[PDB]
Amino acid sequence: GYVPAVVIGTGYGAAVSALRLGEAGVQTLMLEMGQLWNQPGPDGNIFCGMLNPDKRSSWFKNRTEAPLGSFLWLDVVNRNIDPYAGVLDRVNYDQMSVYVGRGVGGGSLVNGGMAVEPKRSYFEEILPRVDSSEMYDRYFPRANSMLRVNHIDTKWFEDTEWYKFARVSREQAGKAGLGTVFVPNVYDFGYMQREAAGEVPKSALATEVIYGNNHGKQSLDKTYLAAALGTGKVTIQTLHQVKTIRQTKDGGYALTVEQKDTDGKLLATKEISCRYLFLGAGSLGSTELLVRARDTGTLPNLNSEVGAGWGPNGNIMTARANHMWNPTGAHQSSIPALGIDAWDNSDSSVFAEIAPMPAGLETWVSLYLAITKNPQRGTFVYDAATDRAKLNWTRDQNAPAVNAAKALFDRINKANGTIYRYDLFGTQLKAFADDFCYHPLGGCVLGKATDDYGRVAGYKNLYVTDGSLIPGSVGVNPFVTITALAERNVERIIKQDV
Ligand SMILES: Cc1cc2nc3c(=O)[nH]c(=O)nc-3n(C[C@H](O)[C@H](O)[C@H](O)COP(=O)(O)OP(=O)(O)OC[C@H]3O[C@@H](n4cnc5c(N)ncnc54)[C@H](O)[C@@H]3O)c2cc1C
Repeated sequence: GYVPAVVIGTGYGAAVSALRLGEAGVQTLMLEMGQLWNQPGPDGNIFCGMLNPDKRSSWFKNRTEAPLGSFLWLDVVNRNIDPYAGVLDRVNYDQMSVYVGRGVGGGSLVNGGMAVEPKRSYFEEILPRVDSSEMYDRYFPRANSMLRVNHIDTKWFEDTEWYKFARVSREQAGKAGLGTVFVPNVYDFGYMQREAAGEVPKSALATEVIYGNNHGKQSLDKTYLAAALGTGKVTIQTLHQVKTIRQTKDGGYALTVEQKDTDGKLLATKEISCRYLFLGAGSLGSTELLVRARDTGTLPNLNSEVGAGWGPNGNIMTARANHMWNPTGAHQSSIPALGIDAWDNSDSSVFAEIAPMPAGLETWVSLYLAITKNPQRGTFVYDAATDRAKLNWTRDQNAPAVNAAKALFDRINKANGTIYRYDLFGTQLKAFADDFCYHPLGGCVLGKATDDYGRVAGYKNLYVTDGSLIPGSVGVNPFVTITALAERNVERIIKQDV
């Protein structure tokens, strides 16, 4: 049937948009292809942990996988599973695997909670058409508050065994003249203290994050989406995947929407129509919908920039072997708290999170997820044969990212007389994982495929809201930027268009 506004997806862009639409009195339906994660599973928990993965860990795979970096210790817990509507989806393209959340809340379900504002001078470089004063004066603060960002207590951090891994890398980086920064988070750090004291059920301190957190983490279902539902003007339908978008003959948009069960069985195909259509299906999902619509003739006026300008936020993973006298600890909080900020906007820039490892025994490994400045971009190209977008990115396009990460970590190795690990990412000697992405950015870039507020070029009342708007790189963990940009966009769209 018809609803005034439809929002596709329930990640950051979608959640912001729906809240503000509902507050404006616009009846809004959100369509989410994954589950509402609120049913206790076979262990009494909603989500599986990293040491006990089961079908809930994976979107339609037949075997669980170890978190990247952890195969040497966590392959032993891998098991065959039924293909199921689980929470984490590794999407495999030719030479890149992109990890995304599937469920009410999108990537907020599976992410590390790290809530980081980009450097203003870098924001100004990547998005020169956007007024940066309103972003920093109004929209970043708005996002910060709504997301429930909080800050770790420094004394507790310094003292606790759960962050020894972070302190070890801080000391090692310091010998190379590199400083660290605390990383704000949406995981409740007060709750985390009480986990360590045995006062509340553990989540971060029980090797949970990437398949969800049963406690502590303020994912979007608890923040923006709960508020959106609270308006009385928003509903969310789950296990509903939008497949096609067209402009109807009488105006507005019509969607074909597949309803499935958690086993992936097709239950129904529905036609849903609306006046205002907001895409929040992510960098991958929104871009796929639009290249499909262009190339199958259902939105024939979409421009040539739809699909273009994708990058992996310069994501590279690497690891160092510590000296025997610098163990990182058997007990590592699953939520990072420290990063190495070596980002000055030059081509050598690196902002690296000091990543915990889940092994639960001493390995002497320090793990890092580097964010780099690499100008290479890929393009999503629709394949009509399979009805899927393909990502034209080649592994050699990550060479500048590897080079920047390696230059930084080489400084740390030189200062400390340490070497890389070469065995964490497969049998072949490989110190730098260069074909994964947790932070997909672009495909429907702001000002290129859209106007400066995400209005899709060629169409009225058609909006993109999410990571597909960002031109490939933000220099930091991206969700705060996506959220703040979505606050800016929806406020303007409601004022001018609704
Ligand atoms: C392992 C991991 C760790 C991360 N850690 C951090 C971190 O600590 N901090 C940070 O800033 N970022 C982090 N990120 C990145 C962050 O989670 C993403 O940048 C963010 O979630 C993107 O928001 P979005 O709104 O673009 O899309 P998403 O959050 O990906 O949401 C898109 C939603 O749309 C749904 N959907 C897609 N297609 C359709 C369709 N056709 N029909 C219906 N529904 C659809 C999806 O199922 C999903 O729920 C991490 C991500 C991962 C995977």
